[PDB]
Amino acid sequence: SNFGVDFVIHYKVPAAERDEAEAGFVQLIRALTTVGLATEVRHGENESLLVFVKVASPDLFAKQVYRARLGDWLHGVRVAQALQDEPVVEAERLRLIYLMITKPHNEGGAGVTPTNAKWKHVESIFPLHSHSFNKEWIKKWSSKYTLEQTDIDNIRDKFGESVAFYFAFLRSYFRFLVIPSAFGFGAWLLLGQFSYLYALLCGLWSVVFFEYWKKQEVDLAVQWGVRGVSSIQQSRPEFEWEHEVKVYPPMKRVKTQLLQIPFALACVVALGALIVTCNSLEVFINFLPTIFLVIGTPTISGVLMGAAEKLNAMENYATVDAHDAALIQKQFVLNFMTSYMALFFTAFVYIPFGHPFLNFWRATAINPARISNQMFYFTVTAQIVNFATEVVVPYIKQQAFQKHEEEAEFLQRVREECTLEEYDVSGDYREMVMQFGYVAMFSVAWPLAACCFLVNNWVELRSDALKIAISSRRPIPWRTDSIGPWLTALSFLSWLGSITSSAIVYLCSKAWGLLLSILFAEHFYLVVQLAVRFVLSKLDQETIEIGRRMI
Amino acid sequence: SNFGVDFVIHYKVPAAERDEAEAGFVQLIRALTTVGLATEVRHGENESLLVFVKVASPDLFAKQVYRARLGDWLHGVRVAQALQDEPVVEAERLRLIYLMITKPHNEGGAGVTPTNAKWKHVESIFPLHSHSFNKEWIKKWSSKYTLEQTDIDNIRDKFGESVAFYFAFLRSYFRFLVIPSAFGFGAWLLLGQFSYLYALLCGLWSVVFFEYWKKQEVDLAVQWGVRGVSSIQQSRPEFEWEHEVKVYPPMKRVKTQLLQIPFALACVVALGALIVTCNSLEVFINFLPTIFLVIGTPTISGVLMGAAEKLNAMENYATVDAHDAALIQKQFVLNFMTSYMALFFTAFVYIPFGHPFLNFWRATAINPARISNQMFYFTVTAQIVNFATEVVVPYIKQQAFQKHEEEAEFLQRVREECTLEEYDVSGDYREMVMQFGYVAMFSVAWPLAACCFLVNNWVELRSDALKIAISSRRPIPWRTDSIGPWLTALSFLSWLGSITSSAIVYLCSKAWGLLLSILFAEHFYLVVQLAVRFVLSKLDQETIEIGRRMI
Ligand SMILES: [Ca+2]
Ligand SMILES: [Ca+2]
Ligand SMILES: [Ca+2]
Ligand SMILES: [Ca+2]
Repeated sequence: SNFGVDFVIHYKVPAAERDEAEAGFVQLIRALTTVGLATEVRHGENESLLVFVKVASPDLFAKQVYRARLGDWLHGVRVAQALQDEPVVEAERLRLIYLMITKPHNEGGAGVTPTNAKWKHVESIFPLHSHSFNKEWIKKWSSKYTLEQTDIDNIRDKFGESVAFYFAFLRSYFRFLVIPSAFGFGAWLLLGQFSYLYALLCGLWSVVFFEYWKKQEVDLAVQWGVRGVSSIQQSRPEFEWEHEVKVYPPMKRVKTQLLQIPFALACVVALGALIVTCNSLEVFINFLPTIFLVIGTPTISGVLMGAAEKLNAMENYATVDAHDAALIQKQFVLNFMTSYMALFFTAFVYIPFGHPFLNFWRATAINPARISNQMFYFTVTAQIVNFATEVVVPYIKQQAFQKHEEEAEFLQRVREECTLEEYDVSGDYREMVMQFGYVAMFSVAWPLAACCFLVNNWVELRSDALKIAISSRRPIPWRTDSIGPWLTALSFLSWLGSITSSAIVYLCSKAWGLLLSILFAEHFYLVVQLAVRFVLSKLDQETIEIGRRMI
Repeated sequence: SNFGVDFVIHYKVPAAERDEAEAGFVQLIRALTTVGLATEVRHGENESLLVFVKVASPDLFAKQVYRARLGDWLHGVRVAQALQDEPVVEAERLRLIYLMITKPHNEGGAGVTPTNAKWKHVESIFPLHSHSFNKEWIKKWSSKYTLEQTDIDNIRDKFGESVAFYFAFLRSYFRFLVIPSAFGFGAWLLLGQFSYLYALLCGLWSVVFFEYWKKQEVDLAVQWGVRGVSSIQQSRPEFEWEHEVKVYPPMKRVKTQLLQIPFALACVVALGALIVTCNSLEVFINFLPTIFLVIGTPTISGVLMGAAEKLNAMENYATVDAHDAALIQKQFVLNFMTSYMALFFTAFVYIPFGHPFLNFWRATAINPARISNQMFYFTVTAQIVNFATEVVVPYIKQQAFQKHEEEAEFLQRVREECTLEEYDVSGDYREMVMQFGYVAMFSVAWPLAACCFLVNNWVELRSDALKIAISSRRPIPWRTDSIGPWLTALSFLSWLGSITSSAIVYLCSKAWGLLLSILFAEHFYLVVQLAVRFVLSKLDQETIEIGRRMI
């Protein structure tokens, strides 16, 4: 197993800055020595000096643990000799050590942030995996049909909170996806296609699932003693300041943030042109559109994400949560557009009325079922893509790239692990949110399709684990209360689905009827939401003589 | 001034139960003597024995005050020697004395509840007014154009919390009513009648007023140290029990509460028949309808309120707040029906299409302006009624009914005051809520009418005070956090107004256009509410050598 190493620092050494590299190495060693953490130095591949750091003095660690617990007590998160009663878990120990490493000098730490400070040579600080535990976990989850709370608790203990919430949310989603599968099978087998009742049941299911997930999330947050952690604020190391606490004028912030609308219009035009020309080519040729979209989506998605990340970096945010919220909002907008605008133009444009490009295409040289059949590919193809780029090809690429002195195996393992990319949990949230959006606003067109989604989830709950198991390094533990801003996205998708399902039902099978159907669907959704929200709250002497003398 | 009397008990003595009356008198005297409160007995009119009770031992009162403060501290409401730092106010002293008088034996008091227990002879426990302070207050409020926070604070100190919230809410309503007056004057002078823009501004004003009132209510509640008082529960003395804490099966509760729908249908039919026959008589005769409605409204309102109160009494509620909420809900439903159904049938029935009663009326022997002109009377007449039954005629009736031994004036004052009816604050809330509903959902028909409402408020803020000043006895002080369930009624009225204003505008000046207008108005209202809610939230060694040896 591991040699007890608790953290590893890369500290690549450029050739042109040898004196600067030595000075930084000396400064880092001194800073790590003052805080009382034992360190060791070994060899490293590609002009790197891997250094291993672990805690040495138990008294200092216990004092830090007590101080952190008292600080949690002050802020209301939590309501020596107490360590035995409440044992230290690996996640909180790693979090405290990392915070001690990152915290600046003013707060008792030694700030070694790799970007803002003069420490321009360090690039990564990551822990080490437990191969035996990883193998045991993979074997255990591969022989169980359902997952109990013990497995989620073990994941929380060994990895933190964000991973635990992600897995709990995915498990709850898979558990409640069975009902839409049953209703879709029933509707497709008996009712047929474009059933209003199926749309109403889909809306009700979305509402009840969202409310129950909120309740279960609150329950889980209060169970683990983490509820209320989002109340406090964490200072972003990269947050610039211009005057004395650090202050930044809102004028620059709003001026930077108003730049988004140009980019939004530009991406709208860029995606719409491609969508309309693909549709024109398809209606002229009546395999090319599916292949073209499959090839084109990742190339444009990568550049869009890079541009969004750069734009968010240009903006200045005080706390980390605000920056993450902005990034998630931009990511959700871009992904929703690029994953739903094609279906929107195929449904609400092609069907109601069907030339300015058709004539040009002809000079170069209205089947209602188009919504259904295409959707088939638009699920299945996508599914296989989600099982092609995500899992097999990263491992193949890693293997191709891969293809004293008494512990060479450990050094080789560490060197291989260092080059691995850091895991981000936001992508899986995005994928699950888009799955829920598909189910909410488009399952009416193909009631059976929802069933297939269920199967995919039963793989994802394991497959993502494999992604953490091998194809990624151990993420830094963190504390969180909620999944994040994804609740707003889920609510918006549910409302949009309630609007869109009725319109799809009416159009696939004049104007005043459509308006009445939309109004009825929206009001029914609102009433059901109100009723479910109301119901779920209840689940949990002289005086005597004078009185006589009155007569 | 007063002789220091802190509470008065009536204790009427029926002739047929003289022995029982004497036994009850003795028991009450003993119970009041055990708790340590000094008592005195004097004469009383109409076979009554008025008894005056006041606190005697300062140590017991201070201990009770400290115990109550500690109990508040335990429940989170509040965050000897401390009494000097925080002086006792008259309201809290009266509340503590009344609680000591009412609390049963198990909790250290002497329960003298006049209804449930064997104490079947007592009927009232009321304090005494301060005539000099009342005159000074009336004179002060009659010479000021606007009211500062000091007057509201003084009212809170001298009367409690419910009166303070009522006056603050009425003042805020009067302050924000000026903007709709200005917009209505502008629309009537220039735009004309049935303006869509005026309806949109009315909706926006309603939304912003509701949100700002919620924020100001939270601020006021946290300012006076009362916020969170609604969290605790108060046991209702009349709550029956069937098994052992007291428990009551929900089966009886739901069986009793399902009886309401019969009554709702019965009152719907009863009011609708009268409304339709009055409308038929009016359209046949084209002064009788206005006079008939004015005479008929109080007679049917009284019996409806009596029936609702009896029905609520039949139901069993655990806590007092739930019973009050049910009573307010029934009162609001009945009053809204009886005050809006006439206008609803005049607007949404008479105009769109105009016999089954007309032919019968003929055998017995569509002007769009009807909405406007009638509304004139439907305001002004109502206003004069609100200034006829409320103020002048109660005083006239009281004067007509009205028309040792060294303090006969005090005894006469007490005897006159005892017969006065206890003040209820819910009626003024109901009236203000109905005024706001009129402004929200019908000001578009007559933009100028809102202006008149403003004037009425400038009288009510004083007139209601006069009602407390003379025509009523001092209410028992109480502690409350919010105005009550009236917030839900206000929100519902605002939403209904947003729906109704657009429909009125479209109808007074085909179907698909009406549906589109309704949809646009509702969505604009929702978007404005979301934006305002979002905005208002932001208002607030070896290691060195190895490194060198690497080269
Ligand atoms: Ca997948
Ligand atoms: Ca994934
Ligand atoms: Ca009045
Ligand atoms: Ca009044």
